Amino acid sequence: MDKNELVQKAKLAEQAERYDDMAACMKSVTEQGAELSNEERNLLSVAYKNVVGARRSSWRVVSSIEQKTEGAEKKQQMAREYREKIETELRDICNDVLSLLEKFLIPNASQAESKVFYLKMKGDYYRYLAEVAAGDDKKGIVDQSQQAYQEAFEISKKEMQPTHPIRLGLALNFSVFYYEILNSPEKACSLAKTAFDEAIAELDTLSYKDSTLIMQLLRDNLTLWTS
Amino acid sequence: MDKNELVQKAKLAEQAERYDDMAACMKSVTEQGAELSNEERNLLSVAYKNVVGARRSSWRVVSSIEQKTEGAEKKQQMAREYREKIETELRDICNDVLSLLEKFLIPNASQAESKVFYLKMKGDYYRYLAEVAAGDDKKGIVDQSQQAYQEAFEISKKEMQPTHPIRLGLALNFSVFYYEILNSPEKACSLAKTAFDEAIAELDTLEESYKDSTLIMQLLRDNLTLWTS
Ligand SMILES: [Ca+2]
Ligand SMILES: [Ca+2]
Ligand SMILES: [Cl-]
Ligand SMILES: [Cl-]
Ligand SMILES: [Cl-]
Ligand SMILES: [Cl-]
Repeated sequence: MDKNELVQKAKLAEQAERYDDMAACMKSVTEQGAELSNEERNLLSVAYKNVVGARRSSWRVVSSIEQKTEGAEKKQQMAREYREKIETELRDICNDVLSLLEKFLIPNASQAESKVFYLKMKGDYYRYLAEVAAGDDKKGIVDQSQQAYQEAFEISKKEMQPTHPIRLGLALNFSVFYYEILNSPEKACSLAKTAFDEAIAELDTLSYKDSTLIMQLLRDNLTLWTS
Repeated sequence: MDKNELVQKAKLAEQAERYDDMAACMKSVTEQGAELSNEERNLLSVAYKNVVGARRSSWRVVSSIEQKTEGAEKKQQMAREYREKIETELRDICNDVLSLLEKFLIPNASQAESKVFYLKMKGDYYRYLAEVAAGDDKKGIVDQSQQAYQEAFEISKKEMQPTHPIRLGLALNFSVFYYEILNSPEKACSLAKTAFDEAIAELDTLEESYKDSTLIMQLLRDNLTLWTS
């Protein structure tokens, strides 16, 4: 399977909702070492989002059951063991994505748009590791997530317009990092509100649907977190 | 791996929407050789329905895309080879289930209700093989589906009330077999209509678990509406 063929396969897999197949294809395209097109970048992101997402969803159910059963040490041990099984799958997915980002995607990123996208992505996957991390390793994983988001944030602020969907998307995920991982709701609200207001101010420079959708998500989090 | 632990793992897997895991647990439960409870056979059924379902849905997308490629032999060979990969996964799942049905489930079925349930299931999984079958094998696959359903149909008419959810569910799936596999719309409609009408008549003449029965009745009528253009 050569590049164009692997991309058409990934697109078939997407249509079939066979996301592990989709991820395998785009991993192989990425490993050929050439900078990904915008289309290929999105295919990779969609694939791994769904692959990791399935495990995250499962983890939340099994972790919720574990702690909603007071006593009954046979059933709690089972849920704990199944959570751990799911965690191993999730960690290996995140480490595969994070290895692709270090080796290929971030160093080859020749546009600010691309570099911000991949650094945001690095922040996300370290955040998914942080969701599942045990106390000892957690602080290091959380700092790795924060630094990836922060570098992405610096670059988008300098290079991209406030209405750009990748700049707005970064503000959404980084604000979520602050609220959910760092337990810093004031910082989360400040980041979200600033991104929203700066986008509102610069509505002259737009081209659209994605941008205003993310702005709505930002304000929804503000109202949720304010109450 | 004791029976009770495996059942609780299957329930965890179900909540996690990890249906391969769920099917593996219930496969192991079934292979211990003891007759399954109502709860256990439903867990087995739900697990495998979802496991095969994923591949069936994927097959319909990739098969459609293969037919939609008018003039592109490179993209069409790709779609065909991916369909074939999906088909082999699908057949292996169906044959797993059908093997559990022959070896353990149908032999140990001590009640008419469970006999009908497992024969319907046999009909379903041969029907899924029939959906994916090429001309050579298809006639034999289709006949095994029909014979499984037909035996289930006869036992259900003799032993169960018209409003029993298993009897109604059989009528639904058997009518779908006639419509989609044998292309016999008139037989599909008549089977589905008499099942609906006989259930409606039984509500007047005296039913316990309304919900499942009445839901299947709605699905029977929906098919009758769809199949009459
Ligand atoms: Ca998959
Ligand atoms: Ca699964
Ligand atoms: Cl897959
Ligand atoms: Cl998948
Ligand atoms: Cl699974
Ligand atoms: Cl699944």
